[PDB]
Amino acid sequence: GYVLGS
Amino acid sequence: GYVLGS
Amino acid sequence: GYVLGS
Amino acid sequence: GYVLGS
Amino acid sequence: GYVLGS
Amino acid sequence: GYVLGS
Amino acid sequence: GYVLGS
Amino acid sequence: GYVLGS
Amino acid sequence: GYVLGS
Amino acid sequence: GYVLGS
Amino acid sequence: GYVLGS
Amino acid sequence: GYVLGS
Repeated sequence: GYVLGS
Repeated sequence: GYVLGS
Repeated sequence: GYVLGS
Repeated sequence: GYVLGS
Repeated sequence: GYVLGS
Repeated sequence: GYVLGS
Repeated sequence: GYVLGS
Repeated sequence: GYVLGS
Repeated sequence: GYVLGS
Repeated sequence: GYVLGS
Repeated sequence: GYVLGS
Repeated sequence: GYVLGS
């Protein structure tokens, strides 16, 4: 998985 | 906006 | 909060 | 792997 | 806080 | 923004 | 390896 | 896993 | 604090 | 920002 | 090796 | 593992 805050 | 990927 | 399983 | 965020 | 499983 | 990768 | 952040 | 604060 | 498993 | 890698 | 930071 | 403070 991944996450980009903005 | 934020981006979530799984 | 958030959760990505994979 | 899984990802948890709070 | 956060957690990355791998 | 921050970036998380697993 | 896993990653924990607080 | 990895983390970029900004 | 933080922890890197590997 | 800081960078963590495992 | 593992890395702990406080 | 590695850590870059900034």
